[PDB]
Formats: sequence, C-alpha cells, structure tokens
Amino acid sequence: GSVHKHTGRNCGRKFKIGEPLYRCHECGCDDTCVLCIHCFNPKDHVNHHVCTDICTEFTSGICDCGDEEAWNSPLHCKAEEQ
Ligand SMILES: [Zn+2]
Ligand SMILES: [Zn+2]
Ligand SMILES: [Zn+2]
Repeated sequence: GSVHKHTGRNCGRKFKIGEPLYRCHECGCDDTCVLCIHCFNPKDHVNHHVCTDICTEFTSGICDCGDEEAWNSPLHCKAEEQ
C-alpha cells in the first residue's frame, strides 16, 4: 500500500464519497470524532466498540488523527507503521 504520513501534525484529510469514517466509543472525545482509512489502526481498538459511517453528499468531514482534543488515548496512526 502507499502511504503519506502526517507526522508532527493532524491528518485533516477530507473523506472521499464512499469511504468509511471510523469512530470509537472508547477513544473518541465524542461521536463527531472520526478517523480515515489511512489512519485507523485496528490494533488501537481491539477491545473497543467501533462503528463506521459512510461518506455521502450529506455525511462528510475531515479525519481527526493527530488532533489531541479529539481522543482520550494516544493513537498510533496506521500510516506511521511498516
Ligand atoms: Zn486520517
Ligand atoms: Zn493518522
Ligand atoms: Zn478505540
């Protein structure tokens, strides 16, 4: 897979139509806190309650990975791995 890391800053990537927005009940500050396909690390959320929403004309936004206000726990962005 190809990767473009956002290290030392937030992701902020705008979801493309059709993509999942991931939320985690445990990690999210609230229900508007979301991660993109590039960032969501399944390892961070094994014992967690995760839901996806799907990007449409009316459901969109930007990825909160790297924005510390959005998360209760340290996230390990998927893009940073190898
Ligand atoms: Zn992202
Ligand atoms: Zn990320
Ligand atoms: Zn989580």
